[PDB]
Amino acid sequence: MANRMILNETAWFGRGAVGALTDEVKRRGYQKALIVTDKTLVQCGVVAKVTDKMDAAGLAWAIYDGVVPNPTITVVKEGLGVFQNSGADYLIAIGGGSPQDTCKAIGIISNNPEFADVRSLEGLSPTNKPSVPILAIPTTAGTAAEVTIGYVITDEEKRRKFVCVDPHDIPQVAFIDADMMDGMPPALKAATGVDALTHAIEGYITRGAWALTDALHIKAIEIIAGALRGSVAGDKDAGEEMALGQYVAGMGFSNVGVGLVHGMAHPLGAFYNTPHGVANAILLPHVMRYNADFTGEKYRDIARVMGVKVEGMGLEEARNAAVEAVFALNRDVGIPPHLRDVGVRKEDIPALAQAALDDVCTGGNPREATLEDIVELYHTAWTS
Amino acid sequence: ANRMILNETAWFGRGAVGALTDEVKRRGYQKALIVTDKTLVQCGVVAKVTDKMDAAGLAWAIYDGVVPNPTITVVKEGLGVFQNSGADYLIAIGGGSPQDTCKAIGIISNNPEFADVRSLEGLSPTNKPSVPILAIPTTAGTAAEVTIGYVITDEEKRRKFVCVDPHDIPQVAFIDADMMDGMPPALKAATGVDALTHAIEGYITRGAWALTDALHIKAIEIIAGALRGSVAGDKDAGEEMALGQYVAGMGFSNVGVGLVHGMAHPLGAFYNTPHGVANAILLPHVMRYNADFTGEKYRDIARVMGVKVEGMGLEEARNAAVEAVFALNRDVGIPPHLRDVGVRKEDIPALAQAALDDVCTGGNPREATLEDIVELYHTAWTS
Ligand SMILES: Nc1ncnc2c1ncn2[C@@H]1O[C@H](COP(=O)(O)OP(=O)(O)OC[C@H]2O[C@@H](O)[C@H](O)[C@@H]2O)[C@@H](O)[C@H]1O
Ligand SMILES: Nc1ncnc2c1ncn2[C@@H]1O[C@H](COP(=O)(O)OP(=O)(O)OC[C@H]2O[C@@H](O)[C@H](O)[C@@H]2O)[C@@H](O)[C@H]1O
Ligand SMILES: COc1ccc(CC(N)=O)cc1OC
Ligand SMILES: COc1ccc(CC(N)=O)cc1OC
Ligand SMILES: [Fe+3]
Ligand SMILES: [Fe+3]
Repeated sequence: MANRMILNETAWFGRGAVGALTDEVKRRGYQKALIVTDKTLVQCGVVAKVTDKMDAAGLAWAIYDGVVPNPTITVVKEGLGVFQNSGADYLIAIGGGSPQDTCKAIGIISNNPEFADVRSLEGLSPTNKPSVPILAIPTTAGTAAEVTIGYVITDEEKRRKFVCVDPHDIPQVAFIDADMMDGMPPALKAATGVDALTHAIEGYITRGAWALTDALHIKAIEIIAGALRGSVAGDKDAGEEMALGQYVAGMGFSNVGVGLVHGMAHPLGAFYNTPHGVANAILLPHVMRYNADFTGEKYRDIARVMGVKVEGMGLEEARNAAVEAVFALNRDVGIPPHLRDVGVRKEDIPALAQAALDDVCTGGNPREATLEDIVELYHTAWTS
Repeated sequence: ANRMILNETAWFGRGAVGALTDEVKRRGYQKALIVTDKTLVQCGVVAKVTDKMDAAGLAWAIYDGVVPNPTITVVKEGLGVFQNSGADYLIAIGGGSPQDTCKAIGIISNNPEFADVRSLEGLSPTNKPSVPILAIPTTAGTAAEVTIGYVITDEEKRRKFVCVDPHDIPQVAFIDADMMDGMPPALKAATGVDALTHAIEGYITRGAWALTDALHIKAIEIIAGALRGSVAGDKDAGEEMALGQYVAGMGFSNVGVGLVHGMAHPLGAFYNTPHGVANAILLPHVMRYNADFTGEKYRDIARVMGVKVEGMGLEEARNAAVEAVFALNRDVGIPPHLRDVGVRKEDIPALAQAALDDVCTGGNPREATLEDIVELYHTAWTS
């Protein structure tokens, strides 16, 4: 009956926020960092924005940049290997979900060595010790990996993404700095932006929802719906709004759950390596329609903060307005409307529906999802 | 760039103290010193926690010497008990007074150079985190469980001083209306308007930004909605108040308050006035004073406080916001004038000077002069 909230003890918000990291490291007396990132962020000079400030304050660092989209067991093991031979006593996550989730796995397994197979971390990880201290710097807007107690690792052998949930993995400090995010191509702003929206909407209507998370989620929907078109077009101010809104969504959904969008999205990541945000975006409006009659008054709120005039609308009419508002936003930021558009195969749907039913996220969905329900949703989402 | 310090872990709702035994075992702590006051031992509130700790086999000693507006003496005495207790962590059970006493003890224990206590004033230059604190509020009230601030009374200099330190943040908060139900109506009323003050002052403070604005406006809405119900003794309203007071804490701790708290602290020092009653009497008068320096923010306050602001000009809505606060104060049975609770006309000059010097006053959106604070005390005083 009582509800738990895990949050960052310390976080810095706004352009220039990464400038606070050298001070926070010195006040905690940490000796050497392993920075967990990917190739693109080294090559575009984003990592250098941090390693330059660390050089100027005389703080030692090694780099692991082997992280691929939808990080694998292989990538976790390889990164853990580098951390142990680096002599580091803390971690700095620089990137979107992929590096930040890779970083959490490494930080957990280092101080809980019985999980070295990594796949045994799935579900409520029964870890005894806190993670290696993590300092988190997101470069997408965003997975909110910096504030959530969750991370998603791809099992190549079993061809599935598995969710690990553990209060021990919470970063010590987050640095939410739109300066780190500006380099996102439009399509990445669009995808990660609707991933943030999905978190906010799924979180708002999830079974575990209560007053505090409702307050956070509805605020994040308002910020994201307001700013995402601006940000994809390349507006400085909208990009900062998105940086905050994606985080506020994290503060909610981490603590209560999401639903069938994330459940149906994870198999698409496993099977095709589909960007998490694109899969969520295509699925979100179809799953909202499916969930509609099981969400009380909450679609009125979604539609209103998304710019629709809901006064004088009936409950069912407002529920349609909320779904149409999400279709419209997807059209406007250039996310295709059908799963076949991103190479999902008609024949896989049975195996996809089964993976979706078994995914941790699906138990939070407000309408109780059957195998045949998920099959029909994939089909409706696949073509017209 | 703006910083947010929050609880890493907190539990919300009736029964939330049921999670403590689990949280202590997962952190491997051996023995607690519970910091509380006599009333909370006598009303069986402390026993609700020590019973659950007995059943899980977790050791505890108790310090119950905390008085309202905790003193340097009380901090020193409590620190003495903690060192001779063999405890390795702290459990705060009470409102601001025990929770603030507990933070001082936890800080000074691991930063022994502050044993005089009064050297903690301002941004405490502490090197080491506090002794781990687990916080259980029994008032709907100070948000001591989530803020990086604590207020200690200096008897010798006759002033309350604010200590601000990220090292004092509790590890876990337990926000449990079950622990709060035993508040007499007048205590629910006072601590409830202290929460409102935090929310309103925090909303309009100089350091305010989007995230704290979002928290504060939600807390104003919850408190304005629930406080009448809670004081009358409604179970559900008491839980709403328990959440709303906390959400206010998540904001103001990180950005600041203003001239209400600045003017309230001297009234605590001079007369031992309950913090919530002083804030309540002052709040509407300081809002009127601040009105012309708060942009559009009083529209928002008035709207979430149940006023229809759509047809209203800016100045008309600013008045509606102030009248909404007067009405709520009247309704929960708070005396409406400072003279009613024994504030003396002759002290106002010394009161105004203490207010000008208080840390809280630098956050106020309108820059306050000595003469301004003098005039505010006078207008707040009249029978
Ligand atoms: N600022 C940036 N500028 C340009 N490219 C960037 C930037 N930040 C990241 N990228 C690139 O975007 C691509 C996607 O990066 P991810 O980290 O995979 O993206 P994100 O959506 O943040 O994370 C998805 C991952 O997180 C999990 O929640 C989810 O299930 C999935 O595993 C990569 O090529 C990465 O290098
Ligand atoms: N649940 C309760 N049931 C009964 N009595 C209670 C309860 N909670 C508190 N009390 C009693 O109410 C009185 C006031 O307690 P405080 O802790 O002083 O109340 P609060 O308003 O929470 O604390 C204010 C303090 O915090 C600082 O911010 C402020 O400067 C001031 O020192 C005391 O006698 C205390 O025992
Ligand atoms: C169960 O809640 C979660 C579901 C999915 C994720 C990964 C993500 N960012 O989408 C994290 C979670 O938090 C515990
Ligand atoms: C300067 O900020 C503060 C002003 C007042 C207090 C005490 C209170 N809660 O009434 C705490 C503060 O810091 C968190
Ligand atoms: Fe996601
Ligand atoms: Fe206060």
